[PDB]
Amino acid sequence: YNSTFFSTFKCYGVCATKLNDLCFSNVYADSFVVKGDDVRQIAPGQTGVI
Amino acid sequence: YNSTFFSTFKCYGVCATKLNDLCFSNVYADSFVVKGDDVRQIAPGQTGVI
Ligand SMILES: CCCCC/C=C\C/C=C\CCCCCCCC(=O)O
Ligand SMILES: CCCCC/C=C\C/C=C\CCCCCCCC(=O)O
Ligand SMILES: *[C@@H]1O[C@H](CO)[C@@H](O)[C@H](O)[C@H]1NC(C)=O
Ligand SMILES: *[C@@H]1O[C@H](CO)[C@@H](O)[C@H](O)[C@H]1NC(C)=O
Repeated sequence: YNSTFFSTFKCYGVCATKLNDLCFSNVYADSFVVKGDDVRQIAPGQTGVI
Repeated sequence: YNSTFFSTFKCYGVCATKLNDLCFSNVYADSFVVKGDDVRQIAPGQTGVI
């Protein structure tokens, strides 16, 4: 909360206000770099080049 | 996919992933120019000058 600030943060299947009260089973992190217009394509139902 | 890139692309009444599987009846294209803050008003159920 003092260092890193996110322009997009969106959660699917779970309320964002309850992430502090849960425990998670199989956690994986995928990393990549896109341009600014292509961030809207990282979503469950989407079309486009990405 | 090599030339034109869209800042917004949103579809209503259909999932975007199925546009390659369908065939469309009465296609019309409406063209105009707005400013950056007025793009959010091209949606059903909006208020604003546009
Ligand atoms: C020029 C008129 C085309 C009429 C097509 C009619 C129905 C098909 C609907 C949508 C597909 C074409 C729209 C462009 C979508 C760009 C997708 C992308 O690149 O991210
Ligand atoms: C200080 C006045 C308080 C008014 C609140 C009273 C009722 C609320 C109903 C509508 C408020 C709309 C606020 C302006 C919206 C601008 C719409 C636009 O142009 O895109
Ligand atoms: C948060 O960042 C500032 C930046 O210098 C730092 O001084 C502060 O100690 C940090 N907070 C904590 C709890 O470490
Ligand atoms: C896409 O655009 C580039 C731009 O130089 C071009 O070289 C390439 O041939 C285009 N793709 C196709 C399939 O024509």
